[PDB]
Amino acid sequence: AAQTNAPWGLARISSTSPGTSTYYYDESAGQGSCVYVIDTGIEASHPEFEGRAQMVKTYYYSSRDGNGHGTHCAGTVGSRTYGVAKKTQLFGVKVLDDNGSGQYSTIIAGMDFVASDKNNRNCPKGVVASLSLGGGYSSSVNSAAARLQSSGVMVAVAAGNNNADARNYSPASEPSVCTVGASDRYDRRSSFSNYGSVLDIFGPGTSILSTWIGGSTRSISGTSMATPHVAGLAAYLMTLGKTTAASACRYIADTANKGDLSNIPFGTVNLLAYNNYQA
Repeated sequence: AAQTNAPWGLARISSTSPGTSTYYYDESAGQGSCVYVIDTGIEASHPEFEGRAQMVKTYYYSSRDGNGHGTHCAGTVGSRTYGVAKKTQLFGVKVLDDNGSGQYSTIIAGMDFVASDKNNRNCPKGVVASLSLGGGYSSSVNSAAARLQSSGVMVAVAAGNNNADARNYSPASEPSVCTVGASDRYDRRSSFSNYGSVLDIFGPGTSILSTWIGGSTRSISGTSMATPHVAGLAAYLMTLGKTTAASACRYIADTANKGDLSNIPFGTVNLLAYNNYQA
């Protein structure tokens, strides 16, 4: 299939070159996969989710996304217009309050929740978790992300927006998950994007159009926005039987557009998420 006038990030992950506007993707579209969005929640009532989004857990007084961040990332994973995997199931896990902040303990609990909650769900093509969050290095947060991955979930996490090595940040520094840096529409590393050897892949992260609360849309920049691209791509590639949860990150790295990005510091992978779709 094709989506004309797609957000540049969707077009980018289906092309070998920047600057296009069409998103090319197999029509399966992540159908049968599930993506937990671990964030400020999801406004499941947004028409862009077409009833494929639902809240499954909150760690605050309300399940509703009073911030937008989570609804925005869920949109990039699998919304109709702004989503990589347009038929995937979205599950909201609200670990950040409406100010977007959340204790390390809360974020760890949310990751443990997903590891077991997935056994209650029907995701015959596999499970993905998208974690557009992070803070300073925490062994315990890292361990939680690793547990989620080993439990059978493809974990994608943001490298962080500090323009520094992601090794000093969690869960970005967990080696076993898929740490995602951000690029802009001109195939530059995003100005804010963390880097380092722990990074596994880059995704579109600068000025990313997606859903927003109040049934709205806006553009936001952040490695938090590159992460759902890769999570969506993983769900997409899993539905296609190209890869599994345990191998998706390395599969995406293997099939990525190589050496296209600029300002990638020595020691950081020069890899941009690419769905390799052929009509």
